[PDB]
Amino acid sequence: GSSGSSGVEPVPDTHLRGITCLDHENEKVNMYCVSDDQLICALCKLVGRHRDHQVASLNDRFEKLKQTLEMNLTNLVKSGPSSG
Ligand SMILES: [Zn+2]
Ligand SMILES: [Zn+2]
Repeated sequence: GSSGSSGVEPVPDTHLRGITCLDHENEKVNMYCVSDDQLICALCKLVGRHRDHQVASLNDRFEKLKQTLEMNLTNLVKSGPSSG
């Protein structure tokens, strides 16, 4: 077998040069919900509460045509001792 350990790095202070989604601070809202009258992203319409909602696509020319599943990552995390 094998043994390995690791920690985690703090998210980089995102600049104000790119508006993201509320729930998802990574996906750039590329859609807009009519019923909810609120800008949403792909993840919001994919699995988000807007699963079967009526959104009005923005980008005329479909960009994301093909769709596949991305390999999921499995990591660990647990706080330990410390001093000052
Ligand atoms: Zn979203
Ligand atoms: Zn909605």
